[PDB]
Amino acid sequence: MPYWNDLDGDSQVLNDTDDLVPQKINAGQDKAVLILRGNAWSSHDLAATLSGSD
Amino acid sequence: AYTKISDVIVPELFNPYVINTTTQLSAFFQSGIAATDDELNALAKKAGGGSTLNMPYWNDLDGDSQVLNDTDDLVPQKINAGQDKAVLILRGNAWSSHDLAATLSGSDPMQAIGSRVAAYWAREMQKIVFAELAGVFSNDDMKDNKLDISGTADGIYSAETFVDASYKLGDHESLLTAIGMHSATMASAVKQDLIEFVKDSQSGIRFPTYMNKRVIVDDSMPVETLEDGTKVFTSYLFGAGALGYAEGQPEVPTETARNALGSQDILINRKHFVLHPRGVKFTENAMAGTTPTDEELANGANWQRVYDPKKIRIVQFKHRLQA
Amino acid sequence: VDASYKLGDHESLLTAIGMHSATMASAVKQDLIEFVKDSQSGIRFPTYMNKRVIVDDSMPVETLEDGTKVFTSYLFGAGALGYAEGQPEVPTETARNALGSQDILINR
Amino acid sequence: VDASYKLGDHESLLTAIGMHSATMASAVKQDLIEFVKDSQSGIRFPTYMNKRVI
Repeated sequence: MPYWNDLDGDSQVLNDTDDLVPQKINAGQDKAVLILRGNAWSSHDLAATLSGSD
Repeated sequence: AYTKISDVIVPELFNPYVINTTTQLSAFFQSGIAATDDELNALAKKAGGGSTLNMPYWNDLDGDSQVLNDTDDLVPQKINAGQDKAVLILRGNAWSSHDLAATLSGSDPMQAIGSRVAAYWAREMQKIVFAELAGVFSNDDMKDNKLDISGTADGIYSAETFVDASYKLGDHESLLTAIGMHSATMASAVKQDLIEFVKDSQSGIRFPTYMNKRVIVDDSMPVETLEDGTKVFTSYLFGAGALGYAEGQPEVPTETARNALGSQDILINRKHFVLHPRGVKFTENAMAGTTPTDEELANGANWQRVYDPKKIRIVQFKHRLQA
Repeated sequence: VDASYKLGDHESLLTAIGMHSATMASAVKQDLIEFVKDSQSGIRFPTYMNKRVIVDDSMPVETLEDGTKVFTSYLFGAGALGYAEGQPEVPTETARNALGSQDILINR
Repeated sequence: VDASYKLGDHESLLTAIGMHSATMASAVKQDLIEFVKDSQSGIRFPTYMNKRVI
């Protein structure tokens, strides 16, 4: 899980002494869970033919 | 390490796409001007620390046209277009993230990253102009003829005070197109009034519409607090058609550079543009710099107008909400 | 509108609304809540203001004294949250059995 | 509205509406029940709201 936070842009100014720099902002964890699911069909010929012709 | 017309950095084939994409994704437009005349593309060529430029009215007019006869010959002639001084501003930044955001967008962002930056400067223009007007037009005694209030205990902003504020220009009409709004107000409105969701034409989907005018939603509005429950809102009414702006151009529009000790790289833009109402004149006082001034300092005080009354063209009214 | 401010740094980012049936009963009882066919293609989704609403009866519910009902109705319209596919192998299998006479499908 | 939402989960499943004559008399008096040729072709059938009425 990275944060790119889209564009992010802002202003500053162009002056005699200074120069722009991008930002960083306190990168933390990221936190997620990959999950696993799946099941069967109680079907008789139920699903196949009962669902129809084709 | 990829196609990356930015990290293989073709400055051509890129920058014009950027600016154009900015113009016709952004809105406004219109409302204000789009693709201002060569005049301002000329005085936009390259100038220096102002003040700004002039920037005529447009036209010429007169009064009288005297009684031409024998003698008392013509008189070549009278004017009344002298100044309207304004600001030229300079902006820019890098891109926040690494090449992480840049090509995280994808492989060949010939369009993509361009669209990105474009939408960005769109929002920019939005904020700068909006805060600019708000900083100046309302606070002085010179503009008072363009503001209405009521706004004590009596009024809902529906169907009527909209008429008054609409006609506070008594000569000119059907010059109202855009309408500035605070969210809560349009909430009251979409409750009571008929404000209507209309895809206008071809193509694209869509915007809200009150009447005949194309409304502009904005987050930032000055909001006061008076005792007893009251909240007074601004929501400028202009849709003049228009304001104006000209770009100019800096040096080195886009520069691809990286770093070493850390893992990053940086993209940069730094464009100049010139935008302001005409409209009031920008004086020089109480400001550091330069140039530009600032956001704040571009607001807080010290502007001065000369026309006066008509062909400004903007109005505001502070109305009580729906109580 | 208050909660519509409540997005911390954000306003005018809203998208949808989570809801329970009773509230939207109050809604389409009183207010204008629009029947919108806008997005393509079909009819339709209930629309409060420029925005879809996701309605399902399964929600939380509270109970106070005086037998009164607090409702939840998440208001987010973030745009967005996210999910990435991933895949196993053997997307779909065909199989049958001996004693109990059928054939079954599985996907996972 | 109440009877309409007595199904709290499911909605936009209401299409036909059964009616007694006297009721729709009261309705066409007060309410907006509106005569609409709708499908193509043929004319026509009453309508309360998007629902066809019977």
